[PDB]
Amino acid sequence: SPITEMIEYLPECMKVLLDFCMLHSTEDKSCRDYYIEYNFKYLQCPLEDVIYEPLTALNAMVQNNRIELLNHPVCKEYLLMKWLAYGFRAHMMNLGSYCLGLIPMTILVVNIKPGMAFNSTGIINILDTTNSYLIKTCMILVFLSSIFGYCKEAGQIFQQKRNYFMDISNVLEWIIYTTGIIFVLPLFVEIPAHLQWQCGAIAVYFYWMNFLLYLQRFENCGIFIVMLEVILKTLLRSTVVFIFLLLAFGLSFYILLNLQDPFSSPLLSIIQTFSMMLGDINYRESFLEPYLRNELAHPVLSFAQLVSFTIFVPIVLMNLLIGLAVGDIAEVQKHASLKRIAMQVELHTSLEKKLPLWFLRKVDQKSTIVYPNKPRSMLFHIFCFLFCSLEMEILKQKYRLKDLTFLLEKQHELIKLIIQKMEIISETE
Amino acid sequence: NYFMDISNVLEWIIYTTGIIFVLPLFVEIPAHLQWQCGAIAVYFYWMNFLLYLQRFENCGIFIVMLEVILKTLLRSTVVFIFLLLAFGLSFYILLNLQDPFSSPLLSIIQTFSMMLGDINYRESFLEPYLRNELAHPVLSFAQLVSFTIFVPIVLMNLLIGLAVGDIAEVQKHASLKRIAMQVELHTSLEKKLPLWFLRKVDQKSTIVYPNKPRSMLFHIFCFLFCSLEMEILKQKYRLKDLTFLLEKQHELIKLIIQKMEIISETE
Ligand SMILES: CCCCCCCC/C=C\CCCCCCCC(=O)O[C@H](COC(=O)CCCCCCCCCCCCCCC)COP(=O)([O-])OCC[N+](C)(C)C
Ligand SMILES: CCCCCCCC/C=C\CCCCCCCC(=O)O[C@H](COC(=O)CCCCCCCCCCCCCCC)COP(=O)([O-])OCC[N+](C)(C)C
Repeated sequence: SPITEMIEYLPECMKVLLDFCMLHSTEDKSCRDYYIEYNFKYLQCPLEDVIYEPLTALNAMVQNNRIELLNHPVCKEYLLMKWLAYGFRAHMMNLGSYCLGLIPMTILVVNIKPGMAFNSTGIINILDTTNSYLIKTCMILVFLSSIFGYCKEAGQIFQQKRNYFMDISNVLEWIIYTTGIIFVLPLFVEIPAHLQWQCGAIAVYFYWMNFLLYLQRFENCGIFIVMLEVILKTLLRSTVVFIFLLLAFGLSFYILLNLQDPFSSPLLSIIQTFSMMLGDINYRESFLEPYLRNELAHPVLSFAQLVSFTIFVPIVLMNLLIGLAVGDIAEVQKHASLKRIAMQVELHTSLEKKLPLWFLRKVDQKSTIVYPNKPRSMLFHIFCFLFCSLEMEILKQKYRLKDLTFLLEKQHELIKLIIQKMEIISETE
Repeated sequence: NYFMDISNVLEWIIYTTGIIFVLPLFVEIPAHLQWQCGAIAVYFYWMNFLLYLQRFENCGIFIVMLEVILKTLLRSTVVFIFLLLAFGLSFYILLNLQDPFSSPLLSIIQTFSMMLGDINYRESFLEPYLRNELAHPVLSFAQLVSFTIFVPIVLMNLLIGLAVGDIAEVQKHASLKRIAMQVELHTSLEKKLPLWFLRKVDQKSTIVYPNKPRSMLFHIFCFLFCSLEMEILKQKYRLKDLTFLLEKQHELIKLIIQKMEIISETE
């Protein structure tokens, strides 16, 4: 299609073409009745036996890195119309389906004291029925949300066909739903309180850790999560150097400092050196005051181990992590403004494939009218409250020089023809 | 139009709170409310004086960098809230018998204090474990190692990288920003002056003596005070002139062949 070819090859002509789809009313910004009109006849499907994915021109602009065309106001109003059509509704539905399981477990935690067992009748201590209705409704909501998650994931097992294995969000959801089921089960089957609160800890922790993955779809929140992913994978890659260096210092401090309680076991010494990584060395408690009481076996080697540990782990390794973090964040923020709109257009073109086609005909609109002086009204007010080039130059240079040398070659051939056909009298010999 | 401005809000807080701090010369007020207002009044006076420091040249760029990093932290605060709420509710569950985690809100504030690296490993994790006072000890040490990996190492270095990027972005254009703020200050202050004063104080030419230092007031003021794109563009202009002249020359040579006389070279 010619629009995709203009996006791929000559984007400035596509900008000129998009400039025609901006109809100004009277060129007076002070007028309350002033408006502008956006037409979307070039952004639509090329048909309007092969099939096309939705948002053809937008995917072509994203895949060709034409970020100056994504920031064009026709494209911005096209994404805004596409959002207010169905995307906000589907996104709030998807978020509420998880938040319906998120909220009552947090209420159930912050009301009931940990350690105690509780049925649907109340808190077993002797028992009370003060807020038993709220506890019962919260356990019913968490149980129904968990079995709905089981049904959805059991559908996605047969839908994915052994392709969901290399995904951490599915693993987190299995942990959340199983652990919340075991936390809720004392309304049916009696379970001791130790296992119940052991599961309540893990369930609340992984609920609020998994909600960050639902935060990826926003524009003002996704880039922090992307940077978090990059730095966490880099730490994952450095963990073996972490393990061997920390194991060196842990076994060494297990040997030299044996009589002290923080280094009694080798595993406790490993965890103590991991706590000492950040700089909480405890110099006076572990090294100085045992030395002044003659309680250090091998004191000279102990202070040498202290100065070697303080040089290696909290200074060198931590600044290595800081430098890796600065490099990775600079790498991500080099391409952030394209990444935001790319995630938005990927969200819209992934959600639009599953919608029914009559709904897609009914909600679609080919042109919009914006009044700049009149603010949008209630729901839109609440939404506004909650919301708050040298390579191509040398390439053109090279094209013009190639045209120049072609014309000069033709001219040289014509001059040789002149010498071949010229008449020479009184200049011979 | 003054609604979307934080300096006006700070000034409302300062003047109301200072009025309530001063009022016991007129109307008797208990000392609790009086010193409660004195705290807030002194704090916001000295926080607001930084905004008055923006108009200097040697001081404004630090305030601009402070604005940029503080707005970036404002943008990251929701990830802060959810991550810290995860760890706060978790340590409220597993560490219940200890005084720093008695309430859920106290556990939230304790994890916020543990953000920087003041973990208190020996007081909260080790010595209760050696006295058999930890319910769920294995899960507690797993929560400890997970917290120490996530919050003080990963999130703080994320803040450091964002800070380095923002400060590099600001100091890329600092020398223009200083003189731009100065000329904006002068062109904003000059609009409100009376025009006869602007005629009287203006001067069309100055004389500077480099060898003689300026005198007293000026001495106290001196004591208190202490390109490849255009090249290729010109390249492109010269090449366009070159190809225009060569086009004219080619047309002249075709005219030569059109008007040339050929004898004894035909056929
Ligand atoms: C002595 C000891 C020394 C040891 C040193 C060890 C040092 C090693 C340190 C760290 C390595 C371990 C990191 C594990 C996860 C990293 C990969 C990952 O999730 O990235 C990506 C998302 O991730 C993100 O970008 C968001 C981040 C939020 C996820 C947090 C949950 C983790 C809780 C665990 C805590 C367990 C503790 C439990 C205890 C009770 C997922 O990968 P992807 O497929 O690219 O993206 C798909 C994303 N969608 C499409 C699915 C949405
Ligand atoms: C568990 C908890 C977890 C929570 C995590 C939370 C993390 C979130 C962290 C931070 C977000 C909160 C930041 C609030 C202000 C940021 C915007 C701002 O002022 O920037 C700009 C100026 O600002 C500057 O550049 C100078 C900076 C000085 C101002 C300090 C006063 C703040 C005192 C509050 C303390 C309250 C405490 C009181 C208690 C007693 C103003 O914006 P502007 O209009 O662009 O510029 C106009 C400037 N002129 C023209 C007017 C001059």
